Amino acid sequence: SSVILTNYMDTQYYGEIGIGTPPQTFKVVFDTGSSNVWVPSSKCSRLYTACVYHKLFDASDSSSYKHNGTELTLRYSTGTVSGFLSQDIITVGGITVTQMFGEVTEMPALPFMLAEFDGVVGMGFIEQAIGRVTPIFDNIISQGVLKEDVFSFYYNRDSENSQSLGGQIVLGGSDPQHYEGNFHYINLIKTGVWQIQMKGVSVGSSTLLCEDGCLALVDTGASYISGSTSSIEKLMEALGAKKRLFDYVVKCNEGPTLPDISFHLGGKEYTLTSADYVFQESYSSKKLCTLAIHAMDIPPPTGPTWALGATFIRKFYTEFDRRNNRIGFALAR
Ligand SMILES: CC(C)C[C@H](O)[C@H](O)[C@@H](C[C@H]1CC=CCC1)NC(=O)[C@H](Cc1csc(N)n1)NC(=O)[C@H](Cc1ccccc1)NS(=O)(=O)N1CCOCC1
Repeated sequence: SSVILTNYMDTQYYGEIGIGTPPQTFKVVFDTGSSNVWVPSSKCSRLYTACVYHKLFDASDSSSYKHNGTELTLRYSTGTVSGFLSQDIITVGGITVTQMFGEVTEMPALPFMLAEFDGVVGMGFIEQAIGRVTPIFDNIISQGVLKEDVFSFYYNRDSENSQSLGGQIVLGGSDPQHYEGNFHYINLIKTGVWQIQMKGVSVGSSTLLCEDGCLALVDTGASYISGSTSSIEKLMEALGAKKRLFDYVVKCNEGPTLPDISFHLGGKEYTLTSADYVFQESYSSKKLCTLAIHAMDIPPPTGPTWALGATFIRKFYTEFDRRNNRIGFALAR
């Protein structure tokens, strides 16, 4: 099965899922970085403006709903959400699955008022699941219908004409149509985490970063590529970038001349051109241009670690292999 994704300014890739009977529609981000499923709840206090601006699941309108009520809190790198568990059938690209998910009753204005989407569908392992809830992918696999025990991600560059798919997720395989050359895999380090060993990070003619090795979380739910504050501060000064709020910028006229950034993964340099990681929205020296890379200090046992998000995935088609506990990359097309 495939799920069509929408691309909002290269920073938000979301698809749709139906919940309940009849189906209640939601826009969600598919996050390989987490393992729970959640959407805003109709029981969410309207004092939270983000709940006023998003689709809300109403259990009282679903005849397939199954109550549970266990409270859970989901902590993500850029924000937190709180609520309770409920069970109901969920549709994902034609596949129907009974799923335990979180109904959110607390959703902070920042950052959710900036979300064009409603909720989240974690694509991570149960090991990372809060409340020890079974992940939606495991449940689909239990049906023993997917041809393969893997799922692929394709993130298109944002177009100006809404007739080009923003992105695509293939459940149970990959779409040859969106990648060329051969896949190149790297076995996962830790157990139950889409994280792999990174052999090095170079900025031009200097492997000035991650020498001696580091970790890399392949994160579909991340807009930018991220490293530890320390790593970023070093990379950024090597780029002549200045930190504004919590991200970096360069003088637009300087963006095109920025150097290549490479990530050594499983013996294979994955190179990002400046055109690949800078939002070139001008060429003026009188304007600032943002970089799709910022600091993100992820706590142990998963972090410290770099995180490869949409900036990276946009260039390299990614396949997440469950059976072989590995990740594969291939030139996107
Ligand atoms: C084990 C952990 C690391 C996994 C992590 O929890 C998970 O991958 C998901 C959760 C989910 C977080 C919320 C919903 C989708 C995914 N992802 C994140 O939290 C990421 C931050 C991150 C961690 S590592 C990396 N590289 N980037 N968060 C983002 O990329 C946000 C998404 C976003 C949130 C709200 C509105 C609009 C866009 N965009 S953003 O960074 O450019 N910016 C931030 C400030 O507000 C405005 C948007």
